[PDB]
Amino acid sequence: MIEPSKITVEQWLNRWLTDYAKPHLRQSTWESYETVLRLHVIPTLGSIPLKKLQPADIQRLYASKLESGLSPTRVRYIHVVLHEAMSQARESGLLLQNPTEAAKPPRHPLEHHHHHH
Repeated sequence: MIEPSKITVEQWLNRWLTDYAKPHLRQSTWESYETVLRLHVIPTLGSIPLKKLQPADIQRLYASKLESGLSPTRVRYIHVVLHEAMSQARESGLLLQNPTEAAKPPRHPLEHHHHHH
């Protein structure tokens, strides 16, 4: 038997966390960036491979969860944290392009990686 779906977003996420959640020295930031991310994107698009993840799905995530009663500003935050988190896979050479860049998301610049110890 071949185990279905071996490389997904959440597959990278849990592994990336296992490595990059180790103590580092730059800004004692909260776990908020992790919580909102995993809570929203994992049960939605996380079970999809990054090379198959469509920009439409990312757009749909923002829109459908807005319909779900999420505040525009907090969805706006989810937008950028998802962007720059996924960009780490881009710079990891496992992702050819950020699907976020081809999507139609709310306009907001990146506050950038506020990490954690």
